[PDB]
Amino acid sequence: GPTGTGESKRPLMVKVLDAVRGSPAINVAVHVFRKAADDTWEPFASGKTSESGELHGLTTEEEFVEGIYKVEIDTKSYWKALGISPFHEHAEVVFTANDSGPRRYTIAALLSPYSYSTTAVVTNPKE
Amino acid sequence: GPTGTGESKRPLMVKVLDAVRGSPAINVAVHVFRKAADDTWEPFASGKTSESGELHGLTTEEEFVEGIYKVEIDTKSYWKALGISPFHEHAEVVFTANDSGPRRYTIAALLSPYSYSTTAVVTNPKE
Amino acid sequence: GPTGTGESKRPLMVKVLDAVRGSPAINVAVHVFRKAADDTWEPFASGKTSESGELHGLTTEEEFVEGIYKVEIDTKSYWKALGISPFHEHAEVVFTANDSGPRRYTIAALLSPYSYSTTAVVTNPKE
Amino acid sequence: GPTGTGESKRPLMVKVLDAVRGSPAINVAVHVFRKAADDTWEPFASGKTSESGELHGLTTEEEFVEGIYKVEIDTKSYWKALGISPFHEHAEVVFTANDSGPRRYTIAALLSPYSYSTTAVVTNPKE
Repeated sequence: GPTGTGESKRPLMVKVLDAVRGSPAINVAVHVFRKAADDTWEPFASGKTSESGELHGLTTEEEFVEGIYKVEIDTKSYWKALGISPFHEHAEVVFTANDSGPRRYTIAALLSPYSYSTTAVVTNPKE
Repeated sequence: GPTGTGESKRPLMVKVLDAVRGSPAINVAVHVFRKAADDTWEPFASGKTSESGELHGLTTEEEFVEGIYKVEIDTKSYWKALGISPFHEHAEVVFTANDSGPRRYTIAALLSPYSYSTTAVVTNPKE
Repeated sequence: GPTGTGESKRPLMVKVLDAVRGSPAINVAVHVFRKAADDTWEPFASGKTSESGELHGLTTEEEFVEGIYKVEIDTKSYWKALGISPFHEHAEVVFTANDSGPRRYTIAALLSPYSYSTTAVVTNPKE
Repeated sequence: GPTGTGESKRPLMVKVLDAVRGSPAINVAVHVFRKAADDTWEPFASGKTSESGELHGLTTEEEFVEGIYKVEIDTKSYWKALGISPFHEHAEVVFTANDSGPRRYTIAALLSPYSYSTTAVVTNPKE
């Protein structure tokens, strides 16, 4: 599908939710990293959540090879805008990708000033 | 052993945390019922959490027999008393207790106005 | 839209997820109740989760009046099929509806043998 | 007061629960780092949880100065050792500690192979 970047099949979607207001968390920054050979974190994709609190088309399946990826969520800047003070600096989700072939990754995240949970729903797409 | 009622070997404790403030949820009313033989819920025990967000002494080893129980946590009153309007009326935890001998049950509850999780920790008595 | 039942605008959707396998919880029973005048629970809508773990079209906006609704999730039968033993009998979500006009209700639920969280994302639909 | 290192007034405790078995997660390795002045993570403290799923004595009041800290919890090794293959490599909790005087921090973590939540409980010292 899309070359280099884009979403050739949409292999990764990040969905953020606000548990204090019961609404989707809009305009949250999401930075995604891939571990490099030197073993440090190399910038991979990034964006802000839409009106539905989702972020997709961060990457493409040709570009999304097996490796170790890190999803960072600027949760702190998010609360600061609502006048609340958070405890965390941000949230990270570190996972190895496509241990045995690609599939979709939906990284979910539920946020509160002092807590956040994160879940992954890995699904084998079809036609 | 502790007769009548009380907290014999502490077979049942409830613990509530506030995810918005990062503290124990205090003064949360908790009502516990046991499933009667006529499929109705009979009031079993009740209480309010301490400064620590804990509640022990709801029942006793002798009294805590096999059955189906429901811990109802009054999360609404709690949030309302803070100036927030939660989504849920309350949070229930229904389970079969002691089907294979007396166990000790720690019902943990983490609260957000629009979301809540409950985890159960079951342990074997030893002294 | 649809008369009586159906989904005139799709005011309530239940989404269930499996946190042990990282997959949507398929074929889970969901029974929804409305408190009646006598104050007991009157059967309102029901169904089983689709392949995506979602359930919608349970009700219609003309039928979904303000009231107290209860979403019961047969989580126990769900684990029993996977060979695991759960702690809970089921999960309930009790909430008052449309305090000030309708909007969509997505009741979410994340399940584990011994824990489950539930969140509501209430959104004002548009055109 | 407790010099060198230890657990002065217990300014930092980590607690891990297993959502699959309903017990405390035991033998979970935990590494704690402090953000160095050169933006790097310096190893601050480390440990493994007890039968109770707890870890105290990681640091001390004197040593636990203002700064940015990251509690890394090795959730992978834990699940792998059970015959499961988790989704995350580990779980991190990054936060600014003691920006307004010494507080006591209870980092709580609830684990599922495909999901995890972390709640923070901050309290004021009193004796």
